[PDB]
Amino acid sequence: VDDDDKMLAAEAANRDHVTRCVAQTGGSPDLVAHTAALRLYLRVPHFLTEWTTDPDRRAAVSRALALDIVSMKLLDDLMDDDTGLDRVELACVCLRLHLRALHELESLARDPKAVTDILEQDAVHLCGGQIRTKRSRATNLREWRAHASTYGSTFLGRYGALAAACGGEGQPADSVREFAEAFAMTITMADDLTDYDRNGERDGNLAHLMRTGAVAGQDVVDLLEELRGRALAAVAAPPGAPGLVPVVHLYTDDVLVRLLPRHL
Amino acid sequence: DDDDKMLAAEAANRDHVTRCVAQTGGSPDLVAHTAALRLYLRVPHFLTEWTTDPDRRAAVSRALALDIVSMKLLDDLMDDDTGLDRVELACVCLRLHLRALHELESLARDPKAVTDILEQDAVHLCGGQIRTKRSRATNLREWRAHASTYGSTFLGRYGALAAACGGEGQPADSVREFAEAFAMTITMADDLTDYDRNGERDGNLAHLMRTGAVAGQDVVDLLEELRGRALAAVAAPPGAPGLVPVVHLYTDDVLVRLLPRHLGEAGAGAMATVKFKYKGEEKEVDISKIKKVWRVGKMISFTYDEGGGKTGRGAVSEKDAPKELLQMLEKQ
Ligand SMILES: CCCCCCCCCCO[C@@H]1O[C@H](CO)[C@@H](O[C@H]2O[C@H](CO)[C@@H](O)[C@H](O)[C@H]2O)[C@H](O)[C@H]1O
Ligand SMILES: CCCCCCCCCCO[C@@H]1O[C@H](CO)[C@@H](O[C@H]2O[C@H](CO)[C@@H](O)[C@H](O)[C@H]2O)[C@H](O)[C@H]1O
Ligand SMILES: CCCCCCCCCCO[C@@H]1O[C@H](CO)[C@@H](O[C@H]2O[C@H](CO)[C@@H](O)[C@H](O)[C@H]2O)[C@H](O)[C@H]1O
Ligand SMILES: CCCCCCCCCCO[C@@H]1O[C@H](CO)[C@@H](O[C@H]2O[C@H](CO)[C@@H](O)[C@H](O)[C@H]2O)[C@H](O)[C@H]1O
Repeated sequence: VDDDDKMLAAEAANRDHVTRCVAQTGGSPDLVAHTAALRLYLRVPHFLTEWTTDPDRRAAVSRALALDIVSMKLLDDLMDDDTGLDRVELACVCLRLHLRALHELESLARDPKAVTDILEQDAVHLCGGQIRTKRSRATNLREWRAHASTYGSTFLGRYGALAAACGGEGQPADSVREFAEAFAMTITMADDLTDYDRNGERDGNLAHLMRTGAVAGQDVVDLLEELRGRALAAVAAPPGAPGLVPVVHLYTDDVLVRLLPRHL
Repeated sequence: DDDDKMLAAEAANRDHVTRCVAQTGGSPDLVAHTAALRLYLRVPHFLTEWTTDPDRRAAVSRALALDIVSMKLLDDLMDDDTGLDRVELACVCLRLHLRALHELESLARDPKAVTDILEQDAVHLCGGQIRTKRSRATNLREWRAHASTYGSTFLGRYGALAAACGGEGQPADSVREFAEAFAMTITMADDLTDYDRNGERDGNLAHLMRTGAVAGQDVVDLLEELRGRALAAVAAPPGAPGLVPVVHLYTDDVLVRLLPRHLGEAGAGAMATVKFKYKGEEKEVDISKIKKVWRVGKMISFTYDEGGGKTGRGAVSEKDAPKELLQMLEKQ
């Protein structure tokens, strides 16, 4: 019925698609549960596919994306080697999800070629940015936003792009992406402001900068409002994706109301 | 000159790969690490041998390299023993891979060709790598099975892609039957080549053999079976004749260089023997029991070792002489 019902049912669809795949490739119970806990990553393909009208195609695209996004997160876990999962399972499963994603994605694009074009377009900016990020810590909001604009904006924006290519009409590609890129920074900040109490982890960068006073409350607030506005702007372009308006709001207020206080 | 094309191809592939790794933030370490993947940068050359256009062959050969290197980089990441930076490893892996997909698809006979191929058996490859790295094989049957995934399977996909992007006249299944045959030969070579690095202690097949759990003659047989298989696939019309010496070169390298390091005294096992009929009796003598041997026309005359000091004697037609006794002739 309501929209929260579709999101919830999409998340489930995607989680199940992902796990069937993880298990039928040899991944273990640990790994299958690991991937099933990737809550927001399994839900975001839903948002990126809001412009897609056919529900059949929407579902298909939605999960092909969940597959690749899960894959990239597995790789990120592989490089950091801190989750306690088996590196072999991690590398092998990761690769297998990605290959299924390409395949399913290309089976849905107008032009199969569009998928690799997109993934290539800024592969250097993303992988290059992922290294530099992990290399040096940022020391102010400006460095933070730049660092974040890669493992966040660039990373999620490619999927907005793919989502627009595997969806057909009723799709304004630039805007879908503009949306993915703003929403990403928002959730990135949140993830950077949440600490979940795991081994040798400590405090999110941005969180740290906030506590050292090196980054000000109002500026983080400013930023959040900039991203909110930018997201709303993108779901308004024709033909809009009105459904994302409450979503934009939900996650943005969430950081404002819930998370920020812990640091101010 | 085909050894000249080869060398030139490997340098080209090598530069393509180090431009990428460096342009993406890979450090000197890593750039140096990818430059050292010899066979991996050279093998794309053999896969494109059926390619008639030199520009296309070039492009496919170097794009195949990006991916193959990218795959080995991921394997180095799962093992975490290179001492290289995990991040850079991961990042660079993905960048090459993406470039690889883009390049291969720009040359493909069909837009779904590349992902069709990478997908066909992603499970067989991936689930297999996990099986392999989990249980050590414990006889040849097991060794051949494991090997046939990170080896035959892994490469065959590239053989298949090579044909998908090699313009016209590519006998697909053969290009690929070659990749899989040849891959296993090379995998045996790597399991028996000892590089003496951080835990790169003793190849499973090398171990197995030292443990006598695997029979030299059985390992010679397989090489021979693999050789035949590769030669046949290179013969299918329109054939890739130039790969024939390539096949022999690698197969023989294992037979002649690597095998001995692990068998030792005798490779075959069927210890050579001579059969004759001295003094009414039927006799057989080990070629290791032989002392002296000479030729008198088309007969072979010789002496051997019997009960302690006691000397034995015999003469056989050179047509009845084991290849191993005749070698003593042209040695004596
Ligand atoms: C989507 C594109 C944008 C990228 C930005 C990141 C988006 C996700 C925001 C928060 O993500 C969470 O990160 C946690 C920490 O990294 C994970 O919990 C981790 O720590 C918890 C600690 O309680 C454990 O329970 C979990 O098993 C373990 O996965 C959790 O799975 C994941 O949902
Ligand atoms: C080769 C590219 C492969 C794709 C990589 C991106 C895929 C999407 C995963 C994003 O996951 C987030 O990645 C951040 C960085 O990886 C982590 O932040 C952690 O690390 C950041 C940079 O190292 C710091 O800014 C944060 O404070 C710290 O919490 C964060 O927890 C994690 O949930
Ligand atoms: C290809 C189809 C079938 C797949 C199986 C792969 C076939 C194996 C061929 C030989 O592999 C060699 O193994 C070495 C292992 O040591 C590599 O050096 C690696 O290790 C060296 C130390 O031993 C370092 O100096 C190098 O940087 C590092 O690349 C070397 O370059 C590589 O050619
Ligand atoms: C998800 C799949 C993606 C990666 C696909 C692999 C791409 C090419 C990798 C092949 O490289 C070889 O891999 C073997 C196995 O990884 C290694 O053997 C080592 O490990 C084997 C199994 O763990 C044993 O059979 C051998 O004895 C031992 O030398 C070998 O040295 C290494 O050069």
